Amino acid sequence: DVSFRLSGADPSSYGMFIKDLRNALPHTEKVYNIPLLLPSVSGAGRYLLMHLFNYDGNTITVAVDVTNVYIMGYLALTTSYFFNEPAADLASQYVFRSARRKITLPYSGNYERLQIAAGKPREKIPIGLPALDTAISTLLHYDSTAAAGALLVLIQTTAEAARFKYIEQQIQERAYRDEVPSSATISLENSWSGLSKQIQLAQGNNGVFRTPTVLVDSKGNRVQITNVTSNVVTSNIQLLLNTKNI
Ligand SMILES: *[C@@H]1O[C@H](CO)[C@@H](O)[C@H](O)[C@H]1NC(C)=O
Repeated sequence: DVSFRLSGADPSSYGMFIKDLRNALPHTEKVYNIPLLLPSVSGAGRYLLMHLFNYDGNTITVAVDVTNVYIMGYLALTTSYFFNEPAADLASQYVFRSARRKITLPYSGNYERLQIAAGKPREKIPIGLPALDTAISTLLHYDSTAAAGALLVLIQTTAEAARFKYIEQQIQERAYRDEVPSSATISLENSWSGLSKQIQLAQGNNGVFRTPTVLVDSKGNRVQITNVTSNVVTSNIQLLLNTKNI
């Protein structure tokens, strides 16, 4: 398990949490020095438990699929909640079985569906450590519309930060003040599967992507990533989705 406490949190303690979260994900192989997530994991070992504490010390436990860093569901006191999708229903066979009741959320966990349920795009939702504190608080008591926005914050401040050093840094900058994600942040989230696949295909292709990946840079400029010498590959991405899952 990994834990993060918002009470007394700062950039250093958040970085320790993102480090812990990366390190809790199993891998047998690095590609271009980036850990390659596993094709699959059988049984309960598929799911990592993240214990998150709001400023007041109230807690939820979030279930994360270690093959893809997808959030499946969470437990808040005696109630479990799971996205409405086959992978989360499967997770519900393994985690939080001691909950007194299980609520299936009225949406799947993908960004498209969550944004529809929240009523706004990611572009308009501030993120940061204060927003994460709020998100944990929101998830403590069921409200499916509020929860969608809380989950958009939670996924970006945990999973997306684990995947990209740039996103981790973006949250550290927002330790005491929320701000909507940069366009670069959104671009990276949307491109993780594609980047992961191209970095793997580059092995066997002399470091060259079979298909270029388009990203937005820090200046708001659209750029083509065509090979493993790019800063995105050498100094940003921290985990690779296995091509067996793409
Ligand atoms: C590889 O990527 C870098 C950008 O980091 C670029 O300057 C270079 O032209 C690219 N080379 C090939 C062969 O794609």
